[PDB]
Amino acid sequence: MLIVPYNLPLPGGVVPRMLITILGTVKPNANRIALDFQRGNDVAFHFNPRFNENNRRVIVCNTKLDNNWGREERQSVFPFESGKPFKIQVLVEPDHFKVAVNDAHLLQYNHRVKKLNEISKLGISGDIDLTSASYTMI
Ligand SMILES: CO[C@@H]1O[C@H](CO)[C@H](O)[C@H](OC(=O)c2ccc(C)cc2)[C@@H]1OC(=O)c1ccc(F)cc1[N+](=O)[O-]
Ligand SMILES: [Cl-]
Repeated sequence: MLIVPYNLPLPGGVVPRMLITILGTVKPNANRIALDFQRGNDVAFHFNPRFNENNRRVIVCNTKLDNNWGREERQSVFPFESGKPFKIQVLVEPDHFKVAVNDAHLLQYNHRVKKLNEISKLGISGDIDLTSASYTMI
């Protein structure tokens, strides 16, 4: 297993048609997972499955600019289960990140950070065993 938190460099940033694939297994009794697409210290796209927010499961997405979190986007569809292997695919498209989990479309997140070619790292953290993190141009 990869060491978590894990930093995957994204050389020259992201671009439409870049597909990022994360394979891992949720820990038993997980509380949270995060994918952070970073532009330096800014987080262009935070994808945050929360396993227990007031005894509900939700995905929170947001952007962090100059150390401040913005307006959350929430998705109640929650495909992750404690103990189970998952695949997250993040396809960069011209206006959004498009996320599929286990081959099913989950959500899209509109680009708030405009300089896609400066979003040069993906941080992967939280309550998983991380199997692999990779990208390809489709
Ligand atoms: C106001 O709270 C923040 O909201 C931000 C989004 O607007 C971020 O999600 C930030 O997340 C982390 O800092 C974070 C996320 C994942 C990891 C592995 C490490 C760090 C933080 O969330 C929690 O503290 C939070 C609040 C209530 C919750 F039930 C669950 C969470 N949470 O998952 O962090
Ligand atoms: Cl920008």
